[PDB]
Amino acid sequence: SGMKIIALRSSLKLAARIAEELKTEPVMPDERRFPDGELYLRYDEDLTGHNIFIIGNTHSDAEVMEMILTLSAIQDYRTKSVNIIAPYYGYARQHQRYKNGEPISSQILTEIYSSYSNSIATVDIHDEKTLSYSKVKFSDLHANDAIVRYYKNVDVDYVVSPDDGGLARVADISAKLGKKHFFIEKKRIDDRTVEMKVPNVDVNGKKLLIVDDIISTGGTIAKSSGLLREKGASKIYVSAVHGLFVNGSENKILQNADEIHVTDTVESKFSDISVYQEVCNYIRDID
Amino acid sequence: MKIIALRSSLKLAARIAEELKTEPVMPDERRFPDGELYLRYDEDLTGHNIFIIGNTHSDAEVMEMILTLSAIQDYRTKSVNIIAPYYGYARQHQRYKNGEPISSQILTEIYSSYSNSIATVDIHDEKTLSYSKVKFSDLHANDAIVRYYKNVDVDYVVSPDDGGLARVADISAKLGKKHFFIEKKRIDDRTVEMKVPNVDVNGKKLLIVDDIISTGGTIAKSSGLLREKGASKIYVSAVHGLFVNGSENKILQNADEIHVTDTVESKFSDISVYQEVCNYIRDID
Ligand SMILES: Nc1ncnc2c1ncn2[C@@H]1O[C@H](COP(=O)(O)OP(=O)(O)O)[C@@H](O)[C@H]1O
Ligand SMILES: Nc1ncnc2c1ncn2[C@@H]1O[C@H](COP(=O)(O)OP(=O)(O)O)[C@@H](O)[C@H]1O
Ligand SMILES: [Mg+2]
Ligand SMILES: [Mg+2]
Repeated sequence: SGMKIIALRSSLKLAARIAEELKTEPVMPDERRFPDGELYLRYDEDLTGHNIFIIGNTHSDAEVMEMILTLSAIQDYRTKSVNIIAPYYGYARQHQRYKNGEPISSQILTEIYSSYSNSIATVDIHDEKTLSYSKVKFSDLHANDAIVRYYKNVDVDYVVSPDDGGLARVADISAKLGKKHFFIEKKRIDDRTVEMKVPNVDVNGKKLLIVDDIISTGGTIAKSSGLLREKGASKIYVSAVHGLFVNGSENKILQNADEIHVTDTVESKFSDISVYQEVCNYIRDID
Repeated sequence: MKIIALRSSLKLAARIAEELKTEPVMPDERRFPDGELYLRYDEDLTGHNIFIIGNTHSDAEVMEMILTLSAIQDYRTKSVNIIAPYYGYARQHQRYKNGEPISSQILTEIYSSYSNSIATVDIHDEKTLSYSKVKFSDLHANDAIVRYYKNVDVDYVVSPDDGGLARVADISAKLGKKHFFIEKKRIDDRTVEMKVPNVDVNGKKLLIVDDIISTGGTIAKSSGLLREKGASKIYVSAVHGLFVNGSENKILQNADEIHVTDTVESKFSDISVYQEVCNYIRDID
């Protein structure tokens, strides 16, 4: 049952929490950039005979290179298995072609990762279609219980999804909190703009928890937050699994919301909700 | 045929397209707000032999190549052929220590999974060709370097290391000149040690040729030792001129002129390899 938890640069915080829970020490590569900007890494730890769990996100160019080179480096050891855990899975928003001649980015990248591993897992992937681009079992873990635990003793009247894709998540979270829920219809206009239709639910004087998978520009949370505030909401909590927080996102959100709490899949000052338990449960099931 | 020009290779790709009597294709390209890469090919690639021209050494170059390999799947093409004038990660072609990646191996496996052929110019070590599932050709800049220097007054062609000896033996012979090589030991990313053979270069004009200039450490050290030995003039050439910060200065302190190819575009790209690449393409279609 020997396991090694590899912590890539993007995921030191979550990887450390996972390793601690599992009573093991995180393995980090010796790593640097050559002068020409190529990536170097090395695993001095003897990975022979162990189930290997590589923890790293896959959205930035550097994250991808670190994952790919890690997948080569560990071939130097006769490992028992190689299991990719990408807490935030990059390119999950480009899961099909929207115009002729576009890449299906999550397809080619998933095919690559699955060619070099025995399993892949992520937390709350943007669209499940991508899971079906993998030749190995690609598991979609869920932050639901961690979010419930954070809000167990927080006063909330409704849990709200900003889109129809998030209906199941919020039905589950509200169920577990003994609260009501509804979802908003969303249409994305461009990288930074969305349009919404909010159902005729009376939220006057009500405390709301909005939950989504990703916060990038904050356009989605900002729009839902603003429209709900217009409707008289008294307090709005915002949570998302993956907090990227680019392009003045924090300000856009807090213009109409009160607090932001995301998980540690992407490490930021808002990472108050750890998904370590969910990832450990998965690891124990494999190891 | 369709010639696709990735961002790293616009100049060489244009010269290639011109020679092959076609107009180059460039993707619409942008970064999403979260830094993810977007690209799109609007030109109908259906039924054509596709030649993707782009280097493969920086993170973005690799991502542009991988995403292009997905994007062109939207068209029913006749063939897909990668031409990476400078092939990234060719210096990590084996494991020097336990637990290192064979970077050139996994990347080559990836590229050869989505193409019918790969080519590069003067790969750093030929072992990497064997990592490919498909025909992987190694093109050569030798004749283009010879053409450039054919009427230049040179006494010796010099290789800074054992690896570049075959190249300089070929270039010198073609130029009717003598040659020798220096033995080199790399100390770290920026430092090498060399032993120059007992060759009389006092008042001699020298052409140093290597495959890659990165930091310029290798050229600087060789140039300096040869200058100490009385060399009167030193030309520096390389196939792939990366010239990372400081390299230009380090080299010009001991050398008189730098001339590299257009595999990597810079102000020193005076020697083009478009002919060699076009010759290769014509064999493919
Ligand atoms: N990382 C990204 N950031 C923003 N938009 C992206 C990203 N990747 C792909 N897209 C684009 O998002 C659009 C699809 O979004 P859509 O499914 O309409 O809304 P949602 O954002 O709810 O998934 C497509 O035009 C696609 O190219
Ligand atoms: N892009 C790169 N830049 C610098 N050094 C690299 C690069 N890729 C690999 N290396 C390292 O170069 C070393 C091998 O160099 P070596 O073959 O001894 O000398 P050289 O290649 O400079 O003639 C190995 O330690 C390898 O890790
Ligand atoms: Mg979508
Ligand atoms: Mg070498």
